[PDB]
Amino acid sequence: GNVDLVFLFDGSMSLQPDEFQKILDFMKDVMKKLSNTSYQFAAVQFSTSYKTEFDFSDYVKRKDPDALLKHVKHMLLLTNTFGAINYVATEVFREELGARPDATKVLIIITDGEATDSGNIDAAKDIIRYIIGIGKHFQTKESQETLHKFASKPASEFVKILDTFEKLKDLFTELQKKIYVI
Amino acid sequence: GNVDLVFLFDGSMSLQPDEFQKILDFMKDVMKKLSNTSYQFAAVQFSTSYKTEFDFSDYVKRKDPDALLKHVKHMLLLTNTFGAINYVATEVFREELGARPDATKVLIIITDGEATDSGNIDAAKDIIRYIIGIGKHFQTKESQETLHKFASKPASEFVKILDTFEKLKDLFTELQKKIYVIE
Ligand SMILES: [Cl-]
Ligand SMILES: [Cl-]
Ligand SMILES: [Mn+2]
Ligand SMILES: [Mn+2]
Repeated sequence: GNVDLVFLFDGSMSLQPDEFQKILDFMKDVMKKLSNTSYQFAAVQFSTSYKTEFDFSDYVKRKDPDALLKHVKHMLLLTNTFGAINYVATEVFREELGARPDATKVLIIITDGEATDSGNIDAAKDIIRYIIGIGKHFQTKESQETLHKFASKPASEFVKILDTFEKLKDLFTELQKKIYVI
Repeated sequence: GNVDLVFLFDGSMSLQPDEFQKILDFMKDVMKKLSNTSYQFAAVQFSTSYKTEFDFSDYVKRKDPDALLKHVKHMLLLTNTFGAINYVATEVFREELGARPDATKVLIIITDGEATDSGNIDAAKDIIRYIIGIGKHFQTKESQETLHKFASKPASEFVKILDTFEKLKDLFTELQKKIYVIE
């Protein structure tokens, strides 16, 4: 059926220009591969606060990813992941913003550090959540574990730990192996 | 005889990751085709500032283009072309870094926008300079003309204007047609 997918991407101070761009490129990669399908997208940048870079309606209006993400400006602040996920659940997955009531909601969270806030993401639990943790800040098993609470279960399936930003291309190569005409 | 060639590549903010990658791929194709010859290479990324990604010595120690360029990080800043060329002439073409004294010096400058700086490139005049301007920013003849000052003469020979980054593939195809075993 229809799938409404939101890319919630980290725009923290830790990110170097090329790493940030690499996060954005993975997003573009997935979009252009899934162009003209039942998939519809929205992208939200999060750091201390949040910004819907383009919503579902924007996407359908002009499906071009490079264009849709042209005005993105790296926030360079903190990593308030709990608030960010809640913002997506209540402020992005909305009909007035182009979300289809029927669609399966999917969230792809991309981050390079532990959340700088706390609370709960109860309001977003019906959304299928994937989280990609990248870089040195996720060197230890402990840091990696902290991400499980944001993603769907099992974590072995929904949580992806990447050692480098370059590995995003690797991740894209693998996700494509899972594309099928059904 | 021996040829010391430096690729001076644009790492400005305008470039999309795949566009930057195409510039890198062109460089790798040229290097691979010219492996085990009298050519030795060095690569320098320029934007607001410069970074010798690998020097002649690095190339001699390890010829693998992929390995040599694997640590390149897109700068995503300005386009100080005058400063970059001067940097190549005075900080890259040096025996200290593997350059061969009486080798023919060649520079292949690749860019997608007009220079954000000014001055002169007198320090680099004895280097055979080629320049490839790519994309939307070189739509007008006026913009293409601003690149003449950086390249050797005639411009008809040293200045290449490409409308797309995909066109770098055709350029590689063209240059290969000029490859000969010189007697
Ligand atoms: Cl951070
Ligand atoms: Cl630029
Ligand atoms: Mn961070
Ligand atoms: Mn540029």
